[PDB]
Amino acid sequence: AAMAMRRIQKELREIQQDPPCNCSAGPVGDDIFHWTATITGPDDSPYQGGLFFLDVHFPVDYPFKAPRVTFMTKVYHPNINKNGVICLDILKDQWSPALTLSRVLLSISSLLTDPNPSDPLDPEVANVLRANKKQFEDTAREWTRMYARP
Ligand SMILES: [Co+2]
Repeated sequence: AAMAMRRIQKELREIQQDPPCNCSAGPVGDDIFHWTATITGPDDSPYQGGLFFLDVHFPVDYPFKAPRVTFMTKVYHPNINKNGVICLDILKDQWSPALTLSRVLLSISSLLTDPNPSDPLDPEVANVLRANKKQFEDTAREWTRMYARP
């Protein structure tokens, strides 16, 4: 428990003292291994202006394994599925203890600006993006409006 708790407490101080811009995060209740976070949709993207809620579960041996991070907000993107599961290399085999939740939230914001349909988690969303990028962006914008209001 111990090294993990001290690391998560340190990250929580850093969210209070020097958070990533346009993000917030903290424990749900009295369990520091369980957080809710938010990111604002990146400017100049179909997600701009949206407020996206994320569920964060830190493992017992954090930071030696990645937190599990999923969306609670519905979002239209080839690398996020209908259950909010995110396909992001650093949340899986490319996890490093030098990464923090703050860095993960920045990486997820970057992922929203770079929808890649070549290796998707949601192949149907990727099919729209590959076939008609404008159509994908329009739908992503509509979903931001419908489902990601603050
Ligand atoms: Co949760």
